[PDB]
Amino acid sequence: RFLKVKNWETDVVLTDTLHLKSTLETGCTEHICMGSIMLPTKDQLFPLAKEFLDQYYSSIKRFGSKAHMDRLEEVNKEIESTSTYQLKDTELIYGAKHAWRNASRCVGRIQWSKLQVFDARDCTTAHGMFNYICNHVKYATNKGNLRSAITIFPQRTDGKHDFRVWNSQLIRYAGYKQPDGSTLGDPANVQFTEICIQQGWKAPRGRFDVLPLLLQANGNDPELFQIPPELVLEVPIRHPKFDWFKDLGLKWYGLPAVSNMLLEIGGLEFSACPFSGWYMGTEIGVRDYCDNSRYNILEEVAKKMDLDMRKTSSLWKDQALVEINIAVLYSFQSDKVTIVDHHSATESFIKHMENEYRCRGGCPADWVWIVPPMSGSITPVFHQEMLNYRLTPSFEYQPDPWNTHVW
Amino acid sequence: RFLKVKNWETDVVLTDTLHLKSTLETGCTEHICMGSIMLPVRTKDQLFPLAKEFLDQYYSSIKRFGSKAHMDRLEEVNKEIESTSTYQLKDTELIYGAKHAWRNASRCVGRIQWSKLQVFDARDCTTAHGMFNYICNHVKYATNKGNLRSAITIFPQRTDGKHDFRVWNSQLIRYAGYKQPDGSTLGDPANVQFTEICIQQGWKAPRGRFDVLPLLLQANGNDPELFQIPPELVLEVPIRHPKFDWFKDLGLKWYGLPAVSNMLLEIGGLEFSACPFSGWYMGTEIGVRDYCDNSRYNILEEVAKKMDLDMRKTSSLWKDQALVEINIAVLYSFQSDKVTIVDHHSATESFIKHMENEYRCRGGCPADWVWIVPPMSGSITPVFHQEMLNYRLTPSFEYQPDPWNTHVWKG
Ligand code: HEM
Ligand code: HEM
Ligand SMILES: Cc1cc(N)nc(CCc2cncc(CCc3cc(C)cc(N)n3)c2)c1
Ligand SMILES: Cc1cc(N)nc(CCc2cncc(CCc3cc(C)cc(N)n3)c2)c1
Ligand SMILES: Cc1cc(N)nc(CCc2cncc(CCc3cc(C)cc(N)n3)c2)c1
Ligand SMILES: Cc1cc(N)nc(CCc2cncc(CCc3cc(C)cc(N)n3)c2)c1
Ligand SMILES: [Cl-]
Ligand SMILES: [Cl-]
Ligand SMILES: [Zn+2]
Ligand SMILES: [Zn+2]
Ligand SMILES: [Zn+2]
Repeated sequence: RFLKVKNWETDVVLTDTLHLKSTLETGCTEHICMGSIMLPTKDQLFPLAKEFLDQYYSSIKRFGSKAHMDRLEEVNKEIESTSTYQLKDTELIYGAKHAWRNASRCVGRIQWSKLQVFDARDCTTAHGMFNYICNHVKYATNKGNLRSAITIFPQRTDGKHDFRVWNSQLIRYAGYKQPDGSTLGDPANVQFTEICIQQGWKAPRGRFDVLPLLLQANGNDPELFQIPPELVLEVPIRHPKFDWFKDLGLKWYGLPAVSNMLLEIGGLEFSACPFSGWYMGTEIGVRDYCDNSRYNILEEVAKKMDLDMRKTSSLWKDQALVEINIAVLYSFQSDKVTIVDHHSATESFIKHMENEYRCRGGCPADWVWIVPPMSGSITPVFHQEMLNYRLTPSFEYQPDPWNTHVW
Repeated sequence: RFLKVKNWETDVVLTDTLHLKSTLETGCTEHICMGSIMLPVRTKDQLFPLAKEFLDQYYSSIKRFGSKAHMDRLEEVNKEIESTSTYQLKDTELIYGAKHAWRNASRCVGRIQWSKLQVFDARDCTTAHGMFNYICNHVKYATNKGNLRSAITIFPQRTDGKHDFRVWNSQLIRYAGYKQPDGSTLGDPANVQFTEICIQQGWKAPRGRFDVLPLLLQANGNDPELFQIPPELVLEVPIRHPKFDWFKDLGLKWYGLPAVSNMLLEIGGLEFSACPFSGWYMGTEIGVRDYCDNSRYNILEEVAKKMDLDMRKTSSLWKDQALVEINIAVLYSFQSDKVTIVDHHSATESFIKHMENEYRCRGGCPADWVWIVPPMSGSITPVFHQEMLNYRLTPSFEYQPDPWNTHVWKG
């Protein structure tokens, strides 16, 4: 089963064979495409473990070897006895790197093999989780020279003793509903902020308040911890040409760190596995600042620019959007904090995709997420056909724990 | 059976039931999504079910389902197919069918307009000369001195597949492209292959940057024939910028009338291989796609040079800055010349209102996010955070391969 993908700018055609190794289901059918939908026992466990160990032993050119058979033997016995198994450190590192390699929504995967993996499987308490996370934040931040990292807490057992980070990202800003009816801070985080306050957090009640961590160890009720302020690197936003831009009082944090996803390796499930990289500029300047449901700053910026806001066809929104994104990139670069613009990032992804087709037989990719949220067609991913399918090991979305947890 | 779609900016949730009427396949499976793949004679047996499905839909839309007239029409079509292997649509059914192919076109952001379509019935056409006259009349009507009106012209349907009507042009109005011995291209690189065919057939090429191509028209399966659209029927707009006086000296212009001529219209199992249709432009089609695609006019560098932007590093966003100014110029120029055009903000806002109305009155609105989201400033338009469901309803417009690959040359 050879599927062709074409690039419409270059006419280059690539052949995908990797999709034949896909296992999980997409949500699409022959009758309906759901490509734009955001959320589309012992017996079960051994085939999953075997599938993974086969791929691992193949990667180190030891497939069918004594060491391969012996390990498969070992894992089988462990599952039959304990209803589960433990990954070797080599297997854990390989699995985490491949989960990133397989993440079809990630434009940054050229970097996949350079991931620092912190093994936190010996963690037993919420205070232990906090220490691990602080060390991750410090290592990853590296005074502005950011380094990709993942920290992996103990795997799910019976499902009643899950480790979870309640926060969606390790560093994010609070949001507060006002008597005015408006929102102060980040509207994305109003609900989580309320939970934090209810659990005892003393909120500063400002526009950019770094949220505390709510950490759940061993299925216990989550506990609150504040990340040491001096470990949270932030960048004030200014513009190279517009002196007034600084007076908007905008800032953002340097470290993008996802903490709400589930890492599946060899059928084992790691429900707390925070990971971090560095930002693409549009993530801050387009998504976080300009989404209507977020800080929604387009109107204020346009006003300061003296643009004709009376008609849409003046393209005042597009003009202000460009300037905000110029300011984001300028500010991070001036403060020596790693950032990538959308042109550079997409160029790198195409090179990565070409590498993956030649060395691996394909690269699953979700065009809806890969194409940047501004200036899509002038980047080299827009005219690139992509095939989206699910490979394991993988990162999977999991719902907010406050919808499931029983106190 | 219900599917839900969510808008991630507004939290508005809609419910689709219309997908139940979908027939044809998407290209996707349970194991693979092909959502970003651009390209993912019937027998008596298969035709009557297709005819019946269409006629049932038509008579339902006029509130005459199950009426004597409905039953009589089914009988009449049944007997026509069994006797002649095909059938003819009534004028009313043709109009309904063409409007619905547009309503159903999942890649079209302009569908709020679907019920306002002028249908020109050209099923009595027999020759390429006849096709040319119908096409000129379509261009003149649709252009309407700048007050653009949507229109479609429908030529005779397929019979045995050996007698097809085809417009060989991909669009009625488009510019020539010429590859030079040094490997550079003059004009529009999208049209080099078609231009060579025109020259080979006898066109005398001006060899400039914006030469309107001749029509190459195939009637009744015969070899195609060349015709020049009268220049006075081809409305064009020189591109200038409201603040930058040097913009005009880039020498840019574009034509006012976007008119697709290469698609197949399917109505009730019948196939109309020549059915040119036209509307009016969304600004980004010209300013982003036609001007800025690397494989097209590719003007970004030249514009950025004249703006004196910092072009040493991509992080200055020089390309983004130049792109906005080009698109401002396109909208300004069309508006100044009183030629209908819509900006991407207005167009997407109207589409979302159309979509919500369709969910309420029809139970759905199939839409292809990849094409619906504009090629610049996507996330600041209301379509970006809208979940969509893509599925195929008939009547429909389908892509067909370029006829120069398939045509049997008679001589
Ligand atoms: C090294 C720099 C990195 C860059 C520039 C980057 C870039 C991005 C971007 C731009 C997105 C989508 C955000 C949006 O569309 O608004 C994304 C998503 C994602 N990335 Fe990366 N990435 C990086 C590192 C990582 C790392 C280290 C991992 C895991 C080890 C990872 C895994 C993921 C996953 C799982 C998603 C989807 C997240 C979700 O579903 O919410 N990426 N990436
Ligand atoms: C009236 C104003 C109209 C506007 C503003 C408009 C807008 C557009 C746009 C922007 C595209 C996609 C182009 C791109 O992604 O670069 C498109 C595609 C399309 N539209 Fe419309 N449209 C209009 C009228 C029409 C009419 C009259 C019809 C047919 C009766 C039609 C049927 C289609 C079809 C079939 C496609 C897909 C074409 C393909 O696959 O090549 N549209 N429309
Ligand atoms: C409903 C829903 C589903 C889903 N799968 N993801 C989300 C969150 C999407 C999301 C929002 N902001 C931020 C991110 C993280 C993206 C990200 C992650 C990393 C590691 C690096 C980098 N530069 N960027 C992801 C929401
Ligand atoms: C839980 C939740 C609720 C809510 N109302 N919104 C969100 C954020 C939704 C969201 C908005 N913009 C951007 C993203 C990132 C993912 C993303 C999505 C799409 C469609 C394109 C693209 N390039 N990237 C996510 C999350
Ligand atoms: C390989 C391929 C497949 C496919 N389905 N379409 C194409 C052509 C895409 C395409 C390119 N330029 C222009 C259009 C026309 C879109 C269009 C059509 C109409 C009627 C009005 C309007 N404003 N815009 C379509 C190519
Ligand atoms: C026959 C043919 C060959 C070729 N190399 N390119 C083309 C045009 C491909 C093309 C390029 N940009 C734009 C389009 C329009 C359709 C389109 C495609 C996508 C991916 C997004 C979007 N918003 N709209 C089509 C056609
Ligand atoms: Cl966004
Ligand atoms: Cl484009
Ligand atoms: Zn799909
Ligand atoms: Zn967004
Ligand atoms: Zn393009």
